[PDB]
Amino acid sequence: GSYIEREIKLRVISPSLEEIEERIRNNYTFINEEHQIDIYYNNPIRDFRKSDEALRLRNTNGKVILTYKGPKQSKETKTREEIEVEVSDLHKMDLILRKLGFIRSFQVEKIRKNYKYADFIISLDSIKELGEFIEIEGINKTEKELISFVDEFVKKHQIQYEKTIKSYLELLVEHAKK
Amino acid sequence: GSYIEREIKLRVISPSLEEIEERIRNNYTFINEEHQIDIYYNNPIRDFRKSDEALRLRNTNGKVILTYKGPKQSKETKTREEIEVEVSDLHKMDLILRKLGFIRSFQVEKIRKNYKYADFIISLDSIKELGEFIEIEGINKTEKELISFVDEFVKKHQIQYEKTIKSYLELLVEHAKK
Ligand SMILES: [Ca+2]
Ligand SMILES: [Ca+2]
Ligand SMILES: [Ca+2]
Ligand SMILES: [Ca+2]
Repeated sequence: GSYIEREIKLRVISPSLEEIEERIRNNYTFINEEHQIDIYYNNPIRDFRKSDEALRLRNTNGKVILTYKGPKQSKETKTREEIEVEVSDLHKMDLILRKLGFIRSFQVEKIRKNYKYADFIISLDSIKELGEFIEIEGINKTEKELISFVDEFVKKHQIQYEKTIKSYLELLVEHAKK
Repeated sequence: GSYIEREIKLRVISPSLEEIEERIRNNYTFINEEHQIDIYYNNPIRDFRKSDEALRLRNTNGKVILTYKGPKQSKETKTREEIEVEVSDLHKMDLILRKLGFIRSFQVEKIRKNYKYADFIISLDSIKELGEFIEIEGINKTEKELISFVDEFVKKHQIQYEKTIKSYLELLVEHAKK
């Protein structure tokens, strides 16, 4: 019951996400907008920052999702095992995790606008306190195919960018101490 | 987001649960029958058998429930903090727990027939490998009120019984090594 999430994450340098949305509006199909508030957790005895694991409880437009992510499997894209379940109650799931000994680590909040283009999901991310990013995830795609599509995507829409395989959680920590 | 579960558990000596069901049929309202398969988990570093805690993943008529239970708060009834969430997928939740380091401990399986009588829930339990039990749980009830109702219940229906505050998990372990 596991799945490999493969995506590329771009920090947007120019233009604004609003202007990018205008550029893709006509050829990409809008899916939905998600307001996502994420709580991350650590295990006191198994520093997830050493094993490169993550446990997250997400509220996305009121839907509550518990996610495990495993260590990164690539240096060219952000590739990780991901296991997710929907749960009925966020407060109670958080209570269970804390009763089991997990400790709340950090919180990430964003507005995400999802677009679809031929088995690719393009997410325009406005991250509280971090700024503007784009993620592209592949549906039954090889790493090569994803990398090639992203190169075509940024070129077609004249986006200036920096790629990274750091998570938003990791980028948030870097940003705080600066 | 916590709740105090208070119940009394009876091991039935006589008559059979089938005969007991006949005796209560006319004055107690049938709610439903549940086929419940439970997986229990332990934390390798926090022996739940020492802290008197439990983590359980239940499949009850196909509904999947993750439950935490805290230490017993009474010697006269089985009284414990309980926190529960419904989850979308049992295999994936079990995988998440195992990825986090939890280990599957034991499994309990039963058929449970639930009846209602004036804010009391009477559960007739046929436990695989353990035998026949009755649980009575109180809705906004004091311990005194629950104890008194159970005394009236066993007397009214001529049940021979033994009370216990051991869990089914604990009773299963005792039964195995005999
Ligand atoms: Ca992502
Ligand atoms: Ca993703
Ligand atoms: Ca019980
Ligand atoms: Ca109960």
